[PDB]
Amino acid sequence: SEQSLNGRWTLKFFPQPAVPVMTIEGAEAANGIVVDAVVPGNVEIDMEAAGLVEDPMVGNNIYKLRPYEGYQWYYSRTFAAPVVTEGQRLVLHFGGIDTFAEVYVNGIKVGSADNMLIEHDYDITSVVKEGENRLDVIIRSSVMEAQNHFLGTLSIGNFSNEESAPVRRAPSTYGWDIMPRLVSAGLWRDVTLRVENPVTIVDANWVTLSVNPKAREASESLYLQTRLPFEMHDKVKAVITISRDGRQILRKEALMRKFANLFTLNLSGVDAWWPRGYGEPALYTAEVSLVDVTSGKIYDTKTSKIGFRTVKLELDQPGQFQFIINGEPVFAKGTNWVPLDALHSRDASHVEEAVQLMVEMNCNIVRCWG
Amino acid sequence: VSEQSLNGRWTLKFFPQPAVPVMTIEGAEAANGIVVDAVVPGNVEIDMEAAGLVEDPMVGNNIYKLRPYEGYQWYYSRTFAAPVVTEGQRLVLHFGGIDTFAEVYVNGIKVGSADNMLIEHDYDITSVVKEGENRLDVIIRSSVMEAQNHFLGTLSIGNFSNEESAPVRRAPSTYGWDIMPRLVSAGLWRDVTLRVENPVTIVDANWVTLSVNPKAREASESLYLQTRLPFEMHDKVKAVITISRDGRQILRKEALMRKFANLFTLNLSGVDAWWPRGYGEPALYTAEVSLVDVTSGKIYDTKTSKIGFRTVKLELDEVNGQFQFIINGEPVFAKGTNWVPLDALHSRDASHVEEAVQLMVEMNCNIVRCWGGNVYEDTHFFELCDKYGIMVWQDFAMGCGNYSQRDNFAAALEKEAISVVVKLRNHPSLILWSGNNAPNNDRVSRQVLSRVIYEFDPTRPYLPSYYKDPFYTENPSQFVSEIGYHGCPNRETLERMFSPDSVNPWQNGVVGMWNDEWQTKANRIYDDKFQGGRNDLMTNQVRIIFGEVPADLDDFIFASQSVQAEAMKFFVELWRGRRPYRTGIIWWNIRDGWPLLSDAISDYWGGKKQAFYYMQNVHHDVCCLINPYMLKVDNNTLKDVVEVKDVASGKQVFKGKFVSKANQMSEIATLPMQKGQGMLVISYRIEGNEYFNHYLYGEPPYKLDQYRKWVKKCGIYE
Repeated sequence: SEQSLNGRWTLKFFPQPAVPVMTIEGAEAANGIVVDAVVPGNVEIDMEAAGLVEDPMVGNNIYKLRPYEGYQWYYSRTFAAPVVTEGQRLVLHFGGIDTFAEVYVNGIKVGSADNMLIEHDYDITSVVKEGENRLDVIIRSSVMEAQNHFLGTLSIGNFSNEESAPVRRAPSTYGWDIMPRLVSAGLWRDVTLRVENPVTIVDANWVTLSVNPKAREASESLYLQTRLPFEMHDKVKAVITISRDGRQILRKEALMRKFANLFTLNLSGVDAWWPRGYGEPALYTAEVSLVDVTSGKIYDTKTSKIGFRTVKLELDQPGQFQFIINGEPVFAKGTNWVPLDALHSRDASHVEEAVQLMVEMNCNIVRCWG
Repeated sequence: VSEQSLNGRWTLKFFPQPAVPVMTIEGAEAANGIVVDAVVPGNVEIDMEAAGLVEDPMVGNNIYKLRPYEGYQWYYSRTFAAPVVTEGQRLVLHFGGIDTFAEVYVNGIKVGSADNMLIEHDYDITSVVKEGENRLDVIIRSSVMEAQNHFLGTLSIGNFSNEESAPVRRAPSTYGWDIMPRLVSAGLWRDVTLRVENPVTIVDANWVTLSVNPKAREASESLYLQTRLPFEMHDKVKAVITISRDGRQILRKEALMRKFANLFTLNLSGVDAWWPRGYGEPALYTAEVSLVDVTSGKIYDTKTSKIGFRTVKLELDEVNGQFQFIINGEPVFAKGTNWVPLDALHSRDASHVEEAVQLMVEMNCNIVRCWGGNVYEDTHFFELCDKYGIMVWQDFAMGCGNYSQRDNFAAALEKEAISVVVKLRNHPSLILWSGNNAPNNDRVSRQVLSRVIYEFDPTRPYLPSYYKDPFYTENPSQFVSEIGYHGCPNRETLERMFSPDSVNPWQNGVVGMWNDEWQTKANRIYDDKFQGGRNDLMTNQVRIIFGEVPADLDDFIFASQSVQAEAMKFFVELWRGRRPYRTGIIWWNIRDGWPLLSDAISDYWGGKKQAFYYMQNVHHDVCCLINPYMLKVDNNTLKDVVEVKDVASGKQVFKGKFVSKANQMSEIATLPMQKGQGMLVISYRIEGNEYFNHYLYGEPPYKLDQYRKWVKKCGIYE
C-alpha cells in the first residue's frame, strides 16, 4: 500500500530573519502570507495562482522573483493514519525537497533534508498517532545557506554561481546561458506514505554478465537484498519471473536462506537490447516477490523492465573513445538533455513530449547535462 | 600488580531476539527465556549442551538443529569482588573475546559497547565499581540480524564468503565454508580478567631487530617504549632493560625516564640469531622492561616476553606468487601448512593449540599461513611458533571476496588492524602480513591495511593479495599457497561422525551416491537436499588413480588416503625438485576443526591420515626424491649414499654417494625408464641415521590390491 499525500496543502511564506526559522512554533508565529499550494509544485506556481507574482515567462517578469530567494516556505497539511499492523513500518517518502528543509510529523521532527536531487525516506511509525496527523515542512533560503561555508580559490570565478558550490542543488537554477535564474523551492515531486512488512525487498539490482543475440540467450544476474526477520528465515521463497507480453520465459523459486543472495539466471530464447538503428529495444518484465512458503502470502513485490545489453567504452585527447554495445562498435548520434522547466515540478508533464522529439529525430544517445 | 580472573561459573539467560534488540538490563531481565549455568571461557552451545537442551552438533545432521539459535540473544551475568584501588591506580575490565555485538554493564552502568570478536576489549571501571557485590552483565545480540543494518555493494554479494560476514567483523568461516561448518555461536570465548594498573605503567613495549650478524654472534635491538607517567614522577622513574637466556644475563641497561616515550638502542654481543626450522636454531632471549623508582626501588610495572634476533625481507618479482622469503640475509624454502579453525566452537581453541603445533613439529614445517577465514590465534600460539621455529604468514580476517569501500567499514577495520598488529609485532615467528583479497583499486587492501603496517610495523612485508595434469606440473607460480586434494578419514573417525545406520557412505548400496549424512559432513552449509557436489571429488580421485570404486569401506578408506598421499607428496617433491626456481609450497589443512570430510591429512579427533606419514618423508631437512626419471636431493639447511631399487623385482636401479650442497637442489643421476606399473624405494643415510622414501612410476589406472602389496613390501607405512 502507498497512499499518496499529493494535492492541496497550506503554504505560508515570509522573509527569512537573521536566524532561520526551523521549528513549527516559529513558523506559526511569524508574519507572512498564507496561500494554498499544490504538491507536487514550486512556490512560484502557488503564488502565481493567487496573483502575488506575474508570469515569469513573459518579458522581464523573471527578475521580479528575485526578492523571494531569501524567503522561507512553510508547507502544512493533515493526513489520516493508515492501518499499521504490529511489525510493519510506515515510511514518509519524499520524491524531492528544494532544498534545506526540516520535516515534522505530529510536532516531532522526523528528519532534516539537505539535497534536492535525491529522495528522502523517513520512518514515522512511532510518531504517527490515531486520527488527525499533521505534516509540516519548513524550507529555508538555499541562497543564504551558501554563506555557512568558506569557499576556496577555485570555487570562485566559475560560470556556475558561487552559491551553488557549497550546496547540493541543480547548478542551472542559479542561472546559466540557456536557463534562467529561478532558484525556486518546494516539494517538487511526489509525497507518499509507503507501508513495509517485516519482510520487504530492499533492492533488486539486475546485471547483464554476457549476452548472445545470435543464439538468443543471455546471462542475467540478480543481486537481491531484503529485510528478513530471523523467525522468518527458511520460511520465505523468492519468485523470479522474466516475461514479455504476457509470455513467461523464466520462473525460478529459491528458499531465502540468507538475507542477500546472487541469483544468476541463464535465460533462453531472449533478444538483446539495442539502441535506435542497431536493432529492437528488447525489454522484459522482471518481477521479484517474497512469498511465504506456507501461508502463500506475498509480502513485497518489485517489478521492472530490464534489457539484456552490455556496455564497454573503448579508449585509445578529449573524445578518443567509442561505445561498444553488445560487442559491436556503435556510432552515437544524439542531443544533450537540459532542464525541462525552470520550475522542475512540471518536468513530469514535459518528459513525454520532449522524449518524442528524440524519437522523431532518431537519436541513439542523450547526455543528461550536469 | 593484580589480575583477578573472572572466569568460571556465570549465569546465561537466552531468549529469541524480538523485533527491537534488547539493549538494557531491564529488558533482558523482563524477557521470557531460559536460564542455565555457563562456563567462561565458553560458547553458548557448550553451555546448552551441558544442560541437555541441544544434542551433540558433532554427530549426524544435528549441526542444523542449532539454526534457530542464530537469532537468539545471550545474557551473561555474574558478581565479582572489587579489589582495593589506591590513589592513581586504575581498574580495567579486560575481555579477551566478545562474540560479538554486546553491551557491557558494571553495576547497571554501561561501560562499553563491543562490536568485534577478533580483538580484546578493555574498559576502565574505576569509577563505577562499588563495594561488595559488583554486578557484571553482558547482553549479546544476534550477529545475523546485524547484517541487515547495512546496505551492501554489488561486489560484496555472491562470493564464497557469506553475505552476513561482509558488514560485521567476525571470522568468515563461522558462517560456512568448504572445510568448516556453519556454527556462528556467541559468548565470552576468551579470558575475562580484572587488571590493576599503577600511575606509572608500561603501555606498550615494541621490540624490533635492526641488524643481525649470525656469524659473529651480534645483533642490534631497538625498544620503542611507551609508558604512562605522571609529571610528578618524571625524572624519578628509571627503565630497567634486561636481556637474558637460560638464566644467564647478557645485557643490562638503565636509563632515567625524562619522557613518556623513548627509543633505546642495544648493540648486543654474544647472541644467536633466530632461524626458521631447518636453517638453524630458534634462538629466543627473554627481554624484560621494568619501571623502577630511582629512590625507593619499587617496581611499578614489568613486561616480559621472549624475542628473536631476525630480519625478514620479501623479494618479489611480480610478472618479472612470484616472491621468495629472505631470513637473516639468506634465501629460505618455505614448506608448511595453512592453519584453519581449530574448532567451530572457538572457545575450545586454546586446548587444541598445544596438540596442533606439535603436528607441524612432526611434519617439519618451517612456515604456516594462518588462513584469513580463521580468528586471530592468541599469543600462546605464536609463542610455540617462536619456540620451534615455524614462521607465520598471518592473514587479516577477511574471506574470499570484497568488502565495503566507505568510511564506516574502513574505520572499524583500522581499529581491528591496529589492535592486532601491536599485539603480534613482537614475535620473531611472524614474517608477513596479507589481506587475503583479489583490485589494485580496493581501499581495504591497498590503503587501510597498508597504512596500518606503514606506521605500526615497518619491519614486516605486507601484501594486498588427476594431479599430474598440466594444471599442476606447469603452473609457473613460484610460491604456491593453496594446494589440496581430497581424502576420506579413518574408520574410527567415520564411526564417530555418523550414526551407526549411516557409517557406510553409499546410499542403498549404490556406489558413487552418498547418503545425506555424508553430504552434511562434506560441509553443506544449509539443509539443501542434493546429490553429488563436493563428495564426488573423493570418487573422482579413486576412479582415475585406482580404476573404480572399492565397495568395501576399508578398501575405499585405503584408496582415498592413498590418492591424497601420493598427490601432495608429488607436489612437495615437484616444488623441492624444481627448487632453483620454486620458492615454497604451503599445502592445505594438517588438522581440521570439526567432524567433517575434507582435504586434511588429519581429522579433528587426532586421527592422522596416510598423507601425514607420506609427506613426512618428503619434508626432512635433507630429502632424496624422484621426479618425472630424475633422482635428486634437496637441502633446506645452511649445512653442506642413496640406493634406488624396485620393490617387486629387487633389481638395484642405482647406488652411489652424493654431496648435497647447503640451500641447493643437487641432482644425482638420471634413472632408466622401468617398464611396467611398479614402485621404487629410496633408502638414503646421512650421518649414520637412516631415512626412507619411494616413487610410484607408471600410468593410471592402477590396481588397488596390487598397490596395497607394493607398500606392504616397501616396509614404510601400513
